[PDB]
Amino acid sequence: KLTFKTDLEKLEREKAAQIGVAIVDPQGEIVAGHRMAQRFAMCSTFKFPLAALVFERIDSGTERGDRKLSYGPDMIVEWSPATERFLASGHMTVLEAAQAAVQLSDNGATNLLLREIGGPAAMTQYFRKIGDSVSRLDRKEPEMSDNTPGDLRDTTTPIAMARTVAKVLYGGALTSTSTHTIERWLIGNQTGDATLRAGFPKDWVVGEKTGTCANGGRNDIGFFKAQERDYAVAVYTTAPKLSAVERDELVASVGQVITQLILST
Repeated sequence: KLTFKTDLEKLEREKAAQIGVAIVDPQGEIVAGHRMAQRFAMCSTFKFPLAALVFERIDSGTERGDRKLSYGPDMIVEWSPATERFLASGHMTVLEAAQAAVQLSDNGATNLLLREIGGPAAMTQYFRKIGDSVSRLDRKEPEMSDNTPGDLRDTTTPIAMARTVAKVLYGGALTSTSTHTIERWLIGNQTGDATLRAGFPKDWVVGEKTGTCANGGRNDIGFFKAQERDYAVAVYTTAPKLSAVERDELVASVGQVITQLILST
């Protein structure tokens, strides 16, 4: 954990990167952190809290999972693989869109959900509702992923986001059924094979949501269960000089550093 700190600092120095990490227990108590209260662009990681918001609405009855959301080609933006496939049919359901947002990082599907829930202002309100006074969504995709240096729009901190993850997965933010559904979606995420979970032991149960932003942002948030011990984790990195593959490797390396800490107990 001094090794944790110094191993992360070594990665930072050698990769010309900044690494923000928070690990918390199911009740949000701090296990470890590095630059844990530095703001970083959320990028696509917000799609996980967005899905949680959607499930809260399903749980309350203010939304219905199989409700059909109609759209045209205007909703197709960069990286909308599922939305493009469903375009001719003319709709995606609330649940289809949410699953695509989480597991494919589909931007069109994300924006479709934003259209339905009240836009960035409503996403921010949900963060506040679940005790997160830090995370903020200001824009839709892909512009929210601009990550202009210094911009506080569309940011979170590792500790705020890790606590948000814990509240959603362990802190009773959702019904047991909705919690299980979102957990399984995270485990089945299609975009994270080379990032955090690549650095964790293969018997840990891991689910996560990645992000990639301009100006070198590469992020991964979620949970892991090391045997019987449950943790929430948020990793945000900025590495402008690395290639895309090297950024993946950086996050996997952070996964290893996390593992080394966790295994020591």
